[PDB]
Amino acid sequence: QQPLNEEFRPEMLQGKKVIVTGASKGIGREMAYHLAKMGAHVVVTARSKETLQKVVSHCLELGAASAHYIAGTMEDMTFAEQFVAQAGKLMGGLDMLILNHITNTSLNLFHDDIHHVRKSMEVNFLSYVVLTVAALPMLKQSNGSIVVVSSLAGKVAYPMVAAYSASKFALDGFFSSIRKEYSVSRVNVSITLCVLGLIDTETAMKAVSGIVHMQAAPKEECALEIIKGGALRQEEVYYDSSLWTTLLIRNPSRKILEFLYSTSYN
Amino acid sequence: QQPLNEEFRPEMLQGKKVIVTGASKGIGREMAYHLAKMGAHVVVTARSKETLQKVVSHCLELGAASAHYIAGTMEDMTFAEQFVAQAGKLMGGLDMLILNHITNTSLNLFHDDIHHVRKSMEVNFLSYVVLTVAALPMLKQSNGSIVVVSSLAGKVAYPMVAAYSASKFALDGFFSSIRKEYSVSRVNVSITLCVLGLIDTETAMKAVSGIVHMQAAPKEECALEIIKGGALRQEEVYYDSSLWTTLLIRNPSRKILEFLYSTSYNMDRF
Amino acid sequence: QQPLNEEFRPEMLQGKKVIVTGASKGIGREMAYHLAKMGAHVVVTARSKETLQKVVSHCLELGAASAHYIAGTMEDMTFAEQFVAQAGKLMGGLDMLILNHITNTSLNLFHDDIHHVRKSMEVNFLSYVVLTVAALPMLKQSNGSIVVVSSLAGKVAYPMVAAYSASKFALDGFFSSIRKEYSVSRVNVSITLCVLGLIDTETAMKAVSGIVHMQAAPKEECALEIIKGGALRQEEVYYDSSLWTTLLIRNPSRKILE
Amino acid sequence: QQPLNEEFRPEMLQGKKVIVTGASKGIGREMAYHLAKMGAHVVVTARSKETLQKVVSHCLELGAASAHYIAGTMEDMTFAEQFVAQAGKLMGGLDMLILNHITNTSLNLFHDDIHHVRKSMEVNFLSYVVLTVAALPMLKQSNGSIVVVSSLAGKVAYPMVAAYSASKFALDGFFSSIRKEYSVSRVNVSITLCVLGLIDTETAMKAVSGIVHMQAAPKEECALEIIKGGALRQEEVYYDSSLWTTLLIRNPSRKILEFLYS
Ligand SMILES: NC(=O)C1=CN([C@@H]2O[C@H](COP(=O)(O)OP(=O)(O)OC[C@H]3O[C@@H](n4cnc5c(N)ncnc54)[C@H](OP(=O)(O)O)[C@@H]3O)[C@@H](O)[C@H]2O)C=CC1
Ligand SMILES: NC(=O)C1=CN([C@@H]2O[C@H](COP(=O)(O)OP(=O)(O)OC[C@H]3O[C@@H](n4cnc5c(N)ncnc54)[C@H](OP(=O)(O)O)[C@@H]3O)[C@@H](O)[C@H]2O)C=CC1
Ligand SMILES: NC(=O)C1=CN([C@@H]2O[C@H](COP(=O)(O)OP(=O)(O)OC[C@H]3O[C@@H](n4cnc5c(N)ncnc54)[C@H](OP(=O)(O)O)[C@@H]3O)[C@@H](O)[C@H]2O)C=CC1
Ligand SMILES: NC(=O)C1=CN([C@@H]2O[C@H](COP(=O)(O)OP(=O)(O)OC[C@H]3O[C@@H](n4cnc5c(N)ncnc54)[C@H](OP(=O)(O)O)[C@@H]3O)[C@@H](O)[C@H]2O)C=CC1
Ligand SMILES: O=C(N1CCC(c2cnc[nH]2)CC1)N1CCCc2ccccc21
Ligand SMILES: O=C(N1CCC(c2cnc[nH]2)CC1)N1CCCc2ccccc21
Ligand SMILES: O=C(N1CCC(c2cnc[nH]2)CC1)N1CCCc2ccccc21
Ligand SMILES: O=C(N1CCC(c2cnc[nH]2)CC1)N1CCCc2ccccc21
Repeated sequence: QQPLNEEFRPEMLQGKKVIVTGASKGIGREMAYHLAKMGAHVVVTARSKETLQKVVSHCLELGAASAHYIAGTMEDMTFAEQFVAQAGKLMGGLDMLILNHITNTSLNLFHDDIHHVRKSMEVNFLSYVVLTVAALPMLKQSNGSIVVVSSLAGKVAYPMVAAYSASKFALDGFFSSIRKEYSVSRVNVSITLCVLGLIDTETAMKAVSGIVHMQAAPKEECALEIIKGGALRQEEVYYDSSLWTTLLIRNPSRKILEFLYSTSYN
Repeated sequence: QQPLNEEFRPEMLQGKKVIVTGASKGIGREMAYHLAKMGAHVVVTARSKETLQKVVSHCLELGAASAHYIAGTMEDMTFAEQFVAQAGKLMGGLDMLILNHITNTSLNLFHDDIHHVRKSMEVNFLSYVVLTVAALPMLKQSNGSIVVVSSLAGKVAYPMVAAYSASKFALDGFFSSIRKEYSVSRVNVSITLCVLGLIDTETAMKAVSGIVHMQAAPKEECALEIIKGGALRQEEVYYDSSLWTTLLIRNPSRKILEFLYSTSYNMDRF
Repeated sequence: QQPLNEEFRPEMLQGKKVIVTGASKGIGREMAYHLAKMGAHVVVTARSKETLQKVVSHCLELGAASAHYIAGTMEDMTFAEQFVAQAGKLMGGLDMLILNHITNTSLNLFHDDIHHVRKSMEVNFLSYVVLTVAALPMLKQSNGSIVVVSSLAGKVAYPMVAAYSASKFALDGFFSSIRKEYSVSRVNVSITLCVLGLIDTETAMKAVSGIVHMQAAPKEECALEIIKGGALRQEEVYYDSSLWTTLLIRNPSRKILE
Repeated sequence: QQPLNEEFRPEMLQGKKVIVTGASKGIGREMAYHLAKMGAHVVVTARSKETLQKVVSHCLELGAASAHYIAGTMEDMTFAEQFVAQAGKLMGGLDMLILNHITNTSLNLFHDDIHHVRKSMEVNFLSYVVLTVAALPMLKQSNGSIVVVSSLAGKVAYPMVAAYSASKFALDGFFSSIRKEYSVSRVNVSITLCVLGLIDTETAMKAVSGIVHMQAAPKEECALEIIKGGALRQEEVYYDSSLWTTLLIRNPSRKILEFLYS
């Protein structure tokens, strides 16, 4: 996909119909707040209505054109399928789909917890695919954008996050493949893979305390960069405190192997 | 993990107890056959007893210490877990677990077929975790190996294989992560990820279109390279018809970042 | 340095005062011609004046704002220094200094030939530094550009071209270093390093015939790319017929370290 | 080239005939002392006649098989070629040529110091090619090694060190190209390009005093690591206070293109 070769302006999100999953707290909540100041229409989701309501309250206050919430579990594919239709109904269409939610996880050595491995695949990966299917028709109509929020754990290998790593790796695998398919089918829907480092969210901070020690980037700026990358139709976003990360994490060998062997099949 | 700074010898496998999954045809059958010539104890699986039967008979003719099949679907996690116990009880241990099977896949544009995405994750990824879990106590005992058969599509993106790539990518993320865990937990179980290009299997050959077919590597040499790599406790195995593809498949950047972030944690909790 | 975040328009060169070295044949000549159709002011150089006269006369025909030549050898450091002032006098200033000349080289195993090492260093590197110094005050006034023509042999190691590789490597070491200095000194003169693969020029084609089996990119498209990089104030320009080259050539580790 | 698939042992240098340039002070002096401890024959050179004699007397005390000095400037290409001939006569051959000297450099922005650019190139790079040419016949006879001491400034770009960087970059371009040439023409002479970060030499410590810098690595260990690399026939040696710095130094892309073009 070709990104919009121009500078980001907040006016790009004005009146834009956006979905934010995992938006009751952390990066999701921060993304909804950014989209509210921009005068966008937001539909937010998580399981907890109480925390979701509070987010909506601040969204309307901040100046969202409209702000709504729908609670449910991304463990349930029916909910996922329905939420998109419901969200679409409320905004009267869809421009951007931000897939951000993840199953609750902890830094632990993997032993025998297949239930968790399965849950991670269903919530962190499978549900993103169901949400993409439900939203693709509306996105085609608006020449919209799919925004996939991933991690450095979905580009390189880390211990204590095997089930998580696997789910995030699958997002790259799937989404990077449909991006190639959208190019050939001439489907004008952009796909942004967001590769994030450690962010100062309540959840991350509690999980990493004592176990891991490294700088945690601000969630406010993290969210803006995810929205920026999405609006500019960038294939990939890299966000982290360190700057070796950013530069080293890109894979030119991968892009050759992809391109210099793309035009080698009819 | 730290590998074996020795050259491969066919006797490294003599009398070794190996499970070969998806071994009734293609690369699996070839691995079973190679292990048979090496005089290994072999247990093979697929869903089809008819085809598994032919592989077993040929394995004994080729010189295997022993050869047995157990039929079932890796769609079923109860079969997967039981299969390992039974296989290991039959051989009186396990030194090598070769995870090769996949669900039937073809080249197509993704078309809202969530079922195919879920099946790919269950058969190609989850069944692999179930097998590993089930087999680790035995592999810890013999200071054994886990061999995970992957694809170029499990490292780089390609159209027509979304569901398939997602499962292959998921194998890299999970097994590469657990490998790092085995190093800190001092678990002497090697993990090998095999990155394969186009191989001349009846399945791959029916799937692909055009002159691309003549750029396929032999299944027999491929099966041998996987065995070799696995025996030498190598982290990754690259096998392609092209030398330039094997050079582009490496990721020194990833390996550096993995080493840099290794110092960022205190393991003294688990 | 910060490059121009816009698309290349031939207009960027209209009435711009440009020096092109080694402009009698090959890529240098092709650059003189491109700047001519773009309506630039060109002052060309090489040793052969009869060949240069042809170049100047064709530059005027193509639409140059003005076209002149000053013949000499870049072996003569006095010439190099004086040529810049003379060129700058003829145009009444300088916008772009394109450094393209090289001493004649061949594909040969190294044994003994110190002469060719010293000659390559003086002509392919030392003269470039003398011309830079001499053109610096003019370029600082115009917030101009320095364009350095290098090769793959100046980024990676090849046999048969040791003396030439050494000079090209030196060019990277030199110009990349002072570029950093210009940024910290707020010197708004840009530096463009051009890394070129094999190009179908007469001289290179004879040099590699029956020695190196490789496809050659065209000199016309090559020269244009050099001008674009310079005009767009890019730090580096990569140009070769192979695309495996173009992507692997950048060095994130060097950037991190920098 | 094929590096030695061996573990470095000090015994590898016992009775070897080694040249060390820039051996009156710094890293070069430390390499002489290390080679002395290893029981090697050493021929040292730099301009400082009095200091070189003191180094030689120390080398003899440390256990060198033999130790000699030849004072002169590497600006003089005649001295460079005449130095190898004499060094060869003093030891009765040559097993390793350690090219370590540089002309004196300070951290300064570039203005119009073409004298410093030309001098840096003559001393830091040209005398190295000249020394190489003279030593090659003896090195071909012993299947010997050429050890070229470079810097991080000879791989990446830093301000204040323009003339130095170019000369260091030139060494890489030349020696790496002759390394390909020797590998194909079957010349069993190894070429080690050493890439050093900041080292605690008086010259460098004085040179960076007015700027904020990383921890300087110890000269004694650096010198030994230059010898192990050379002794082991390694193409490149990286030495720095930081592992991070050393991991970032390797260029796997160039290694690939190099292959692609061969
Ligand atoms: N924070 C960091 O350091 C990093 C974060 N990331 C990525 O950023 C994203 C957001 O992470 P972060 O902001 O830290 O996460 P948070 O834990 O702060 O928020 C997660 C959100 O997902 C919701 N959620 C949890 N379980 C479910 C479920 N079963 N169904 C639906 N919604 C659910 C939560 O609400 P509720 O519990 O109410 O359902 C919450 O709104 C993730 O994709 C993560 O992988 C990547 C790298 C680093
Ligand atoms: N051929 C190629 O070009 C490449 C192959 N690979 C990898 O090598 C492996 C084998 O590929 P290849 O030899 O080509 O494949 P084949 O199709 O020849 O073999 C697949 C095997 O898996 C078995 N199988 C199928 N479905 C199931 C199931 N539900 N449960 C258990 N076993 C099952 C099949 O037997 P049955 O139908 O009786 O169950 C058969 O033995 C895979 O991991 C593949 O991804 C990777 C890259 C390229
Ligand atoms: N062609 C290729 O494949 C590649 C070319 N390059 C670079 O492109 C540049 C030009 O190459 P190309 O156009 O191919 O070469 P050409 O030999 O065709 O042109 C070289 C030019 O330099 C002039 N020149 C030669 N010697 C001297 C001298 N002693 N003093 C002054 N001028 C001199 C020549 O004219 P005269 O004899 O009249 O003085 C001629 O104008 C060089 O920097 C080269 O490294 C880089 C990579 C590959
Ligand atoms: N120190 C550091 O941080 C780093 C050092 N290096 C490399 O290590 C090498 C030496 O470093 P270092 O030991 O720090 O430098 P020093 O200044 O301590 O030593 C340089 C040596 O060269 C000699 N020398 C100076 N001028 C001449 C000349 N005209 N002709 C012949 N010999 C001369 C000096 O002795 P005398 O003055 O008596 O002639 C001296 O022994 C160089 O290759 C340098 O690039 C690379 C990276 C970092
Ligand atoms: O994204 C994470 N995680 C994994 C899951 C947890 C989480 C992520 N978002 C909310 N919780 C903790 C941090 N990463 C990626 C960036 C830093 C990190 C360092 C060590 C281990 C894991 C991680
Ligand atoms: O691993 C594969 N596959 C994917 C699925 C098919 C398959 C894999 N195993 C048996 N059949 C064909 C080859 N790869 C690797 C090389 C050939 C190929 C060409 C296009 C897309 C993907 C792939
Ligand atoms: O730049 C060159 N050269 C070296 C000098 C010669 C030359 C350059 N310009 C005129 N003649 C031939 C090409 N290179 C770099 C690009 C390809 C190449 C392949 C094999 C040998 C040398 C070279
Ligand atoms: O080798 C150097 N230099 C350049 C020449 C000087 C020198 C080196 N050895 C003796 N003197 C000072 C430091 N280096 C290498 C270490 C890092 C560095 C960072 C910024 C500038 C220069 C340098």
